[PDB]
Amino acid sequence: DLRLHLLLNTSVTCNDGSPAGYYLKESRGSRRWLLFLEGGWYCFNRENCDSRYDTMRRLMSSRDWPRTRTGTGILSSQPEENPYWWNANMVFIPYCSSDVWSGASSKSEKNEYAFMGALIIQEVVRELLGRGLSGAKVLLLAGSSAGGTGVLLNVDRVAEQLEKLGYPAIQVRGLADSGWFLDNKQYRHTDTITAPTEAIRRGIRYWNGVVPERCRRQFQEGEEWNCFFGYKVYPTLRSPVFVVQWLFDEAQLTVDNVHLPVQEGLRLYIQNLGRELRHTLKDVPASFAPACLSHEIIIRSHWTDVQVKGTSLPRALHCWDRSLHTPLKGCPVHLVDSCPWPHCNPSCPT
Ligand SMILES: CC(=O)NCCc1c[nH]c2ccc(F)cc12
Ligand SMILES: CC(=O)NCCc1c[nH]c2ccc(F)cc12
Ligand SMILES: *[C@@H]1O[C@H](CO)[C@@H](O)[C@H](O)[C@H]1NC(C)=O
Repeated sequence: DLRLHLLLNTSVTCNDGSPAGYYLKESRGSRRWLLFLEGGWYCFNRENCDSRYDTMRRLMSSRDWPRTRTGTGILSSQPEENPYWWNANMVFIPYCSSDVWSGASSKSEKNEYAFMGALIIQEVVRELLGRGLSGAKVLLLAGSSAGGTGVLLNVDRVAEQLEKLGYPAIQVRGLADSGWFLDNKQYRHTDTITAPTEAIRRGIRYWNGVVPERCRRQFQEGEEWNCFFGYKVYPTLRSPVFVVQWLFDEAQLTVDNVHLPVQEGLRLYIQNLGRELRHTLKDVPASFAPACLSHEIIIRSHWTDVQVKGTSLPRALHCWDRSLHTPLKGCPVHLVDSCPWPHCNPSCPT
């Protein structure tokens, strides 16, 4: 089990001003550290955040968090469940800032909520350095869904923080799961429920959201929403990043207004979505993109079962490690399906 630690700097807070925190399991015979960012949508105005506080409060507050959590999937310490990194030091960082891990604003006389996702990551890293992270050789920043986009927004900031603090030997890398979205034309179009790009644009202003500096300089003021889309922010990053994304991701289809007898118009829409996603990954050398309709993530216990071209995700991640010690015989790292319909890969989740 991973044990809860609330942040010693209690000014770094969840939405309601309670302290943020992290869950930790140490592995004293290991110099590898895995820091995982939880997901769970976001909120972008007072009324929408007030609703989230009533029925999704664990994503806005630490008041009700449990003392322990069990590590699963890539966070498991059992080699049978986690062939990749079972002996690593494991860290799970709860998502309680509702800002896609981008915020840097405190609760004040003008702000009903605090949005501190970017500062939470920095404070966790700072406090772990006194608990053994100072001895690491690799820090893998991973995350799923909103946490996967959070990896893209924050991995280079962690690298810069460790360099400025005096630890240039720690190699910082990223693993972004299910956070690589397209700002595409929707299948049907039209408050909250009526487009993601406009909700993110309003969110950034509400949260005082921050994006990586090279991407910010490309798109400039007012246009920072572009950096929340993987295919636009990825080329600006310097740390190595491995991208995991279903070709027919369920969250992508939901915001495209698709809810699964499929007739011709919808058939062509779904096929075009898969081809566009595959196209965005052509110049991403470390990636895993199966032709499945799914919302499942890499902290699930059966994450080892899916394969692309006969290679599982734990294997591809192992080959990525070897590559960062020119392709490797029988040890591939770029794995993108080419078949054009959900479940054309027989290994897709049931
Ligand atoms: C599903 C969707 O709306 N995707 C387009 C907006 C977007 C970009 N990165 C995200 C991370 C989490 C999230 F909830 C949304 C986003
Ligand atoms: C997932 C998501 O937010 N897609 C919508 C992006 C969008 C906003 N305005 C548009 C106008 C034309 C177009 F092709 C796309 C757009
Ligand atoms: C706590 O964190 C905030 C936000 O990063 C920082 O400004 C402040 O200096 C920190 N306090 C201490 C005592 O380290």
